[PDB]
Amino acid sequence: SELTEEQIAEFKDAFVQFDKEGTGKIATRELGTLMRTLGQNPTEAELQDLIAEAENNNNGQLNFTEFCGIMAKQMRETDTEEEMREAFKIFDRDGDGFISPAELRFVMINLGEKVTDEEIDEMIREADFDGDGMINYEEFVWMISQK
Ligand SMILES: [Ca+2]
Ligand SMILES: [Ca+2]
Ligand SMILES: [Ca+2]
Repeated sequence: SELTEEQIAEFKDAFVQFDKEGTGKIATRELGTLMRTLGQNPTEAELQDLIAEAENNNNGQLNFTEFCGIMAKQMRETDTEEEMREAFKIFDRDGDGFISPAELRFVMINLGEKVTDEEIDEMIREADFDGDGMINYEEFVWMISQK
């Protein structure tokens, strides 16, 4: 995910709003209702996809990480360069200023995106034009913009 401070507290607030059980979780059936409560607006099919999935993958309750996770993929609708730089620091395991195939999978797995060293390697080559096997704030911004 890559939500700012205000954004995080925004959906996080609307998240606790639908948690009377005190389980820090929100019913997947209330997901669509929560979206309406938020500036979001997922397509009918979309809601039916994530809800049905979480219905047999999370019993009947959803987690902050679950909701946020989606909100993240949804927020991607904005290719703002700002949110990219922030994601650059988070992704880049090191402070050198570059990302390597190793660091790529390491992060993708942290977020929740299951990927192999093969598929991710190609993704790097796509954003890597200088051909060096490393990513810079520029090559990163581009590949994540399409994410
Ligand atoms: Ca709950
Ligand atoms: Ca690094
Ligand atoms: Ca490069």
